[PDB]
Amino acid sequence: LIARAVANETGAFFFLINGPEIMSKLAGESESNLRKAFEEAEKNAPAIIFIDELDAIAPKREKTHGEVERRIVSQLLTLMDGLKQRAHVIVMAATNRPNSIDPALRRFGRFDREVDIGIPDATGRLEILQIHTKNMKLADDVDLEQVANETHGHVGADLAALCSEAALQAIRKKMDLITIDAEVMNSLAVTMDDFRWALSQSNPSALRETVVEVPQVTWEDIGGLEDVKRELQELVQYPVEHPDKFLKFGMTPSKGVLFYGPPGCGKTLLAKAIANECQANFISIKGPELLTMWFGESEANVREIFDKARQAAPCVLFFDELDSIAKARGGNIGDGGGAADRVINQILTEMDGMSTKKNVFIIGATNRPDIIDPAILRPGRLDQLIYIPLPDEKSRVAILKANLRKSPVAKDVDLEFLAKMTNGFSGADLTEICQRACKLAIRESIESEIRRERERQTNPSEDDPVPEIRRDHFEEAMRFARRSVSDNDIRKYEMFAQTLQQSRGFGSFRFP
Amino acid sequence: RPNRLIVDEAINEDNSVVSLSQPKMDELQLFRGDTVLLKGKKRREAVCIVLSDDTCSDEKIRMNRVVRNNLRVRLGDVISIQPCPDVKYGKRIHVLPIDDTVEGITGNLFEVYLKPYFLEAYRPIRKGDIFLVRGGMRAVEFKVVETDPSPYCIVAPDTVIHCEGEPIKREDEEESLNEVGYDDIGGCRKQLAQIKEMVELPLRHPALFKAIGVKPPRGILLYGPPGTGKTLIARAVANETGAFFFLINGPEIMSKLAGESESNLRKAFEEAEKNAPAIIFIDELDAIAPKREKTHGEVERRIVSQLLTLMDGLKQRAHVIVMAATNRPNSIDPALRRFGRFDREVDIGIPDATGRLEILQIHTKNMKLADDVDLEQVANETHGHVGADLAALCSEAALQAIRKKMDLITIDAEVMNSLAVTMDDFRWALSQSNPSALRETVVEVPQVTWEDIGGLEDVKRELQELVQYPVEHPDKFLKFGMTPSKGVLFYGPPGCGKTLLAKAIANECQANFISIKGPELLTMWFGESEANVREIFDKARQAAPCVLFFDELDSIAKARGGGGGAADRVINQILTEMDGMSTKKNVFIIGATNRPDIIDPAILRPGRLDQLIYIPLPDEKSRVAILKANLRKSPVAKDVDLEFLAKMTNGFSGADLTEICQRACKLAIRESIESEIRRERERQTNPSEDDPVPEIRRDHFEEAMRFARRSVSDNDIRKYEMFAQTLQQSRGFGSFRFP
Repeated sequence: LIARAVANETGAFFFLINGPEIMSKLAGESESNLRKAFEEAEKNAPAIIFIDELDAIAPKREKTHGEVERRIVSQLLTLMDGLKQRAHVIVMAATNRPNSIDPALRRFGRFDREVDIGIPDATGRLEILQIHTKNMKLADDVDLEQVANETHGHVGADLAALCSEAALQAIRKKMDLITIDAEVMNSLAVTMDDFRWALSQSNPSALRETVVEVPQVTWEDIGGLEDVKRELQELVQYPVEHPDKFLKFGMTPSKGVLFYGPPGCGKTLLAKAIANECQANFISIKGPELLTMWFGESEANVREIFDKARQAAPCVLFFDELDSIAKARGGNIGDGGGAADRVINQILTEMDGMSTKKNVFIIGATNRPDIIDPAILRPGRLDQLIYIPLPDEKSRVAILKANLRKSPVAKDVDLEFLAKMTNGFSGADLTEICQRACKLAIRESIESEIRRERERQTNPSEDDPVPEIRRDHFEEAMRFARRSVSDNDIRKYEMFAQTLQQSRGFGSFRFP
Repeated sequence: RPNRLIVDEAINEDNSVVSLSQPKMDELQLFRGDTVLLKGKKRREAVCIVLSDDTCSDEKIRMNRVVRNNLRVRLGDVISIQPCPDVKYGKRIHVLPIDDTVEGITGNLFEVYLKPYFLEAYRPIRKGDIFLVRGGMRAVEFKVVETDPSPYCIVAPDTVIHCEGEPIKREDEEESLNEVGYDDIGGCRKQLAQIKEMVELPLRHPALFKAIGVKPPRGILLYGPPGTGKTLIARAVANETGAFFFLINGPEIMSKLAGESESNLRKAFEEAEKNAPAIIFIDELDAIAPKREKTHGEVERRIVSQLLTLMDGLKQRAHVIVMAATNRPNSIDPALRRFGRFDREVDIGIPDATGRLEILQIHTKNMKLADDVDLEQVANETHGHVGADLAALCSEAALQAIRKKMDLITIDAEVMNSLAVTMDDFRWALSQSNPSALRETVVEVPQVTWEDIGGLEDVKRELQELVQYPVEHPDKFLKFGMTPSKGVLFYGPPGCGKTLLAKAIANECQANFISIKGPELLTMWFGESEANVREIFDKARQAAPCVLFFDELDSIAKARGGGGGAADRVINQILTEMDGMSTKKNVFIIGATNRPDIIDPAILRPGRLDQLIYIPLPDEKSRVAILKANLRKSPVAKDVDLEFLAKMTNGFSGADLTEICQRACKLAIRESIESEIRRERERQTNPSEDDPVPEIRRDHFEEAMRFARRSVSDNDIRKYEMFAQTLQQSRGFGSFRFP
């Protein structure tokens, strides 16, 4: 669609080469078809030759077993090289991944410009839904924003299928009741019922794909930590907002930072917030992914990750648990080996090879800064160490408000008081309290609905019993509230930070 | 016009019964037994008895395939329903067999087929109607070429029921009942409904879809173990929708010479194009287009590319749906699963006990089974049987009966009808079964209920809140803006009903239940096949709503010692799959572990098995319920006081109570066998009855309690209680009151 739209809007002649179609033809006929396509593009220049499923024609040389396949790949390379004489003919080609095709095609003069379409974000999904529902008559009930937010893992073909499924659900509903009359279609409409049913029946095709998008988190979602906000700004926003200042003062922007602190205190929230403030893409590498690379010895994939971060820049590449592999080896005492491991070694290799001009910022997070490999805290690496402590009262209030944003909460509740009485609670604990309150409210609502329906059953002869989460709901939820971070863990983190700070003497330094 | 009604699938198998929804006969003013002359296409009339039912929709009329065919209508069509009081009885009806259906049956065809039909059953018969009599083990079609009070008559004992020989030739516009239909398919009612909803609109209303201008389903990939009748499903869908059916056989295509295979594929797609709307079924798709790695020759890749090209070119073909059969989604080239290709998918899977019973009824439909057989018992005992396996089992039972008859003794139909299969034959066939899907993962709604495990009311409430509420009240969760919990972790002494609890909660929500035992996790760990975890979750995703149960999450931790950390490859993959699990899908993860201490902490984080539920040893009421459930299928003397037995079994796990019940049952069996041996020995020594032990007596339970052991020591209970108390003590802040 992108290639055809570009050709149509620029007025260029569009020629489509389907890889499977080329490979379907007998030996020699594939070469003839490729040559004829390129000749036709030459004749109608300016032209765009779009090769769909390029990996079908020219996969990795290992995947090309037959001699005719290699001959076809060589013919494609020859045509790409001969483009030099072919006046203003551009060849676009679709592929699943850059490594899916023969590397010889990615050389200069051949497919050298590359664009990663990737997966649409919530805004992108909303745009796609609006495009595919343009003709569709939709009831005022449907808000495509909610569908876009809920359609994670969809690519656009998935969204088109979802819209078609909703339309067909509506048509099925209105078909048994009733060449076909367009008045029925105008009357026909789709509601959130149809769209939610389609969402339930939809099978996203890009759930495994890495998410690369600007996070919707903001500094308000995590109050307090103003000093951490300032440090993150200086380390991410300034190099991208004011490269001129860094050039003038001749400083190299820091490549990354390492968050350390109690679990579930908002390190991920902080990384997403700083990515959002700079409107930079955010890539999250969770601890399970690092452990998957370590167990499977797939540390090569680390390179791919960084490529992704390089491809979508400026970026905040976030490693949720850098100590995950260290813990998996024992961590506190570990095995007989040292702190170095294959996956973290590859991370260091990629960080060293990162061009600072690309504005890709690495943020590591760890609840065990002691067991992190020291080689990653060196200059030119995650040199800065930032302590993310347990949220303070203002931070707790902000976290509670952020959690209770999609939940209708009675004005009677004093979130300020609740935050006041939750000293020592991590953000995870506050989220647990809010979820418990929502659980109690939902249970009360369902029980009241059951009682009402039973009353109707016993008496054939309506308002929401509980439309909001009430003061009593939170009071009950606080009974199950627990502090996941004990005072001993806080002491450990405070001792680590104090050890780091004590070495920072020489503060009584003054020029003469 | 009230007479307009939509044809629908029948429940009752009678060929002259049309069911109607309860609020509709009154509107049309019927009498639950009145003769109604339904009108269909081609100016076809069929007179039938109108029954009543609840499941039927107000505007829907349930019709069996025979009445549908003689009315020249299909499911979803519109027919005119109106009473036919002028249905007076008749004197002579000239029925005649169809040539095809009696091609090899010799006999009277009356007192065997036409007599049991119409006997004590006043079936209204219209001239030209074709009715099916399923007797012996054939299904004979009989066409009424003449009735004395034409066109409609009622068969009565005072009727000639005249018939002759010379079977007539089936006319062009007659769809032989031997053709596959939805009634010929069992064990995939859910998947069959999915496929029907997918393909009915594009096929039943092609031009309406074209003017519609919305994307139709192009490729439907039915996977599941072989023998589940996927070809049967496709053929039935094509027949019931009137769509042209073209069968492409993978091996047949690959057998042809290079180029001839391409020509065959192209010609198949062209033929489907011509006779649109059409269904192209590609049986054994993996044969044509396996994983590219499996494909070696140039011709193989060329034929795969040709198939992809045809699938992509479907866009210009008039309402042609391509269905393909495969063992697993990964068995075929990934390029086939792209959009514009086999993007729609259905997992037929192995049938469940209900599905197995449906299949057995379908395959024994013609069989003149003895009254002794209860197909429910066979369906319950045929675990691991695909539809093909059950067909083979029914065939083997019939062959056993035929062999016995031949030993007692082109063939007379009377003895064939007399020939009856008994539960002895079915059990013999079950012994010589060799099911083909014993190792396939079982995905079904468990039959366990909360009654099988009494007590644990708080655990019942938690499980309900965590599983039933999100699937039964999504609106509430949306309103309150809560994300349903992804899963829970049961912990407690072994054999205390954790599996029972998971199965019970799955049953209450009528959700599929997938059990992953500790040996499976250890197999993935030892073989380093943790990738299989993904497949498991995929399966669970395919069967949503589902309760994915991990019986021993600590199995790998135990296998490692219970020097490294708690992380391991298999549990790491479980974490990865759980994180990538969309909460919109109602897949609920339940983990069970006798050793919560050695469980990887990463699994207990929010967004994972965050809730920890302690399943203690059964209390007295739970013990009574466990004893009752264990002995449900065992004849137990009324003298036994299960309440007293539960009272005296404090500290016993559910496994211990099951052991006691099994010990008593085995003692009773031993006593029965010894008494029978003694009785036959006496008969031999004194040739010269009643069951010596018809039930498990109280003495048997008293003897069994001698060997009764407490599998869970007080120290283990202390450990679990200490764990629970450590969890609880952290949950302070109870004295929190808003100002």
